Amino acid sequence: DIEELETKAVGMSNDGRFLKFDIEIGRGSFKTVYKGLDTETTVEVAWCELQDRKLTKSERQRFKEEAEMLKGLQHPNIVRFYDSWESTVKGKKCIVLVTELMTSGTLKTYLKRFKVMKIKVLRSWCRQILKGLQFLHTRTPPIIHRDLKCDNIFITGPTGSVKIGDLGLATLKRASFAKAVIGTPEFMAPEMYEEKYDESVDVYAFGMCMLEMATSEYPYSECQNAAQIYRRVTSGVKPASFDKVAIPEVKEIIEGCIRQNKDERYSIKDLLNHAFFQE
Ligand SMILES: COc1ccc(OC)c2[nH]c(=O)c(CCNC(=O)c3ccccc3I)cc12
Repeated sequence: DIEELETKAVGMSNDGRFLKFDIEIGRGSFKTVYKGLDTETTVEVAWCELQDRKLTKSERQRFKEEAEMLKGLQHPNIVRFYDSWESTVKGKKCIVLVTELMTSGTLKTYLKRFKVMKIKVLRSWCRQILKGLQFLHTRTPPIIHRDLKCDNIFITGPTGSVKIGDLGLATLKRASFAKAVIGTPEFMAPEMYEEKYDESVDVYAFGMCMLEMATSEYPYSECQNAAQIYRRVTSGVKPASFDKVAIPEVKEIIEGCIRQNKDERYSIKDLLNHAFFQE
């Protein structure tokens, strides 16, 4: 039986396999994450509650389909996905995901704490992300992340590896939607503003992640809103921070990755083959 010495169980999956605990693990955007338990296995999981929002019919179906496909997936540099379903308690409805639990939190958090990365760490972590992306891209059908950022790359441990999270949630990003000016303005790949993407959207995102890691700032901080950024991205204007990359080989890789024309970008295969990533 579950002892509730400090923490009460406050929710369950339909079959009661998964339990939610009233310990919040983290908050970001349109989700809160709780400590959970897989009672089959006695293994702690993340109980992620996505903000109550009305989804369109298409969004609901895209998501349930993509979720299914995540279910079996196991790779060192991917955060495992277990299940998801609609949930309510009192007056609040939400989507729950149960996933592997990453208690060391995000790359973003780390980069906020440690503003100078060692080349060795940048090399090894960027490589892991690429292995992750390559695993996704080679599923059947291929899984494209579509919203990769430091905010959804997770560290296993201060000296551990990284794992890509946020799998499948891009389906609920309203990339083509008008949106409120709040928080730091975001960019995306040129073609992604109109959702005409393929695997190369992840390459662009990867390059921007690498840039952020190398410079320790979010690209395009010189812009006040996402409209300004849009105009730059879709006109080939790089973020100021590009010019602050100290190390020639890193700058080259980033440059290969963040090209305006998606067809001109490095492939993942290229990148894993590159001297920089070949020790
Ligand atoms: C969401 O915000 C946080 C803030 C802080 C965290 O740790 C301090 C988090 N740890 C997690 O395991 C998680 C959940 C990780 N799981 C995933 O990202 C994931 C993986 C596959 C499919 C879907 C997903 I919301 C979130 C988290």
